Amino acid sequence: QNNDALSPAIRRLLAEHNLDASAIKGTGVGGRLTREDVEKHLAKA
Repeated sequence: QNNDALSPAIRRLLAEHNLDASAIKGTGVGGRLTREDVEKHLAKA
């Protein structure tokens, strides 16, 4: 029913910047994490 909030690309990206999706908010289909949320989280970090 509810797909995984973490995506393959987002995971690699997150691990790259030592970030965690937990700190990032997902605005995808159902509230999942998106490249926009990851890149945005770093823009302020």
